[PDB]
Amino acid sequence: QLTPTFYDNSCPNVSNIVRDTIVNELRSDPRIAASILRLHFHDCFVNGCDASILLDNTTSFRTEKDAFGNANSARGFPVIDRMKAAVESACPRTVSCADLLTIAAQQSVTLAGGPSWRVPLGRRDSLQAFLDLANANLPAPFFTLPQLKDSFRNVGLNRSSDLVALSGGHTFGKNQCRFIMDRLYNFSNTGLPDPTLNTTYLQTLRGLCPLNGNLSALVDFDLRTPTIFDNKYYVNLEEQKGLIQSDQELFSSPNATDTIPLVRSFANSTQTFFNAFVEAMDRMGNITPLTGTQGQIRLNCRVVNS
Ligand code: HEM
Ligand SMILES: [Ca+2]
Ligand SMILES: [Ca+2]
Repeated sequence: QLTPTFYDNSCPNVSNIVRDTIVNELRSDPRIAASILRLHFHDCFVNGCDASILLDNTTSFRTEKDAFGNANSARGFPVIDRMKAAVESACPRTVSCADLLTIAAQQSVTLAGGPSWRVPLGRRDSLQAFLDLANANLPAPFFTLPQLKDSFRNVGLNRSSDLVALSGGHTFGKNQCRFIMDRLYNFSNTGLPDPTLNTTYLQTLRGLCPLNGNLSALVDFDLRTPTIFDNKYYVNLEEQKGLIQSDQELFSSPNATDTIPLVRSFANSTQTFFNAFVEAMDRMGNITPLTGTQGQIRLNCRVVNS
């Protein structure tokens, strides 16, 4: 069983070391908090939160970093290396990369203005990476609501609250133009923009992502508060201003009878959202963890111990 007090004796300063690292990095890279939270999400959705995503290539298995959902998208790996080295210095061979990334995600959310809580700990590190599983399990921005629900249920999150609350991770961070081009110019081969995208916002996004323009150009997920972790993400959805298809579908999909009330509840109360986010975050962090003597306490998050 995972427990928040796992390192209270062996490494009481772990959370503070992680926090210090992120604070330092945020000065030169204001996007790092968002990037780190996403790394935890992509770790947990592939064989559970086992730091499998942090492993680099080997001749026996491919890295998840080359998965369609990670390649030229996932970032912040050097920052994780930095905090790992710092923690290893303070507490040698004690904190797993899986737990380190979980704490990093929570601290990132808190630093960006989100809720503060102690995450369950005790996870251990994988002995391999899963590229095929990552390609199959990570959801995509073009997924319909039923597909999004399927993707979450596939890894163990059955609740619509899990989906709606965790999607709130898009209250900050960046998104490449490539992922919304269809919504802006030719959605579902209709030759027209996605009708669920506010027409005023449509104009703005078209200006940032012109047809035949730089597809790697970055756009803010939350037009209200781009770098602050708050419930503004849901207020946007209510106004048809969700950035990607998967965001807006939570409010506009024909299958959103169960998600619409959740979107409204989170937009109406920061407390309601934050409570649900913590609840969902801990549920995601509890996905098929390796515990006890299973797996290892990786010394270098990029490679399995030898
Ligand atoms: C529900 C399905 C989801 C889909 C389809 C999805 C899709 C995406 C896409 C397309 C990007 C842009 C990547 C890029 O342009 O490089 C992204 C970024 C991001 N996502 Fe999600 N996401 C989902 C759920 C989540 C969840 C559950 C979290 C975390 C709790 C999360 C946190 C983030 C953050 C913070 C970023 C910004 C990262 C950065 O700026 O470096 N996402 N997501
Ligand atoms: Ca994983
Ligand atoms: Ca925000």
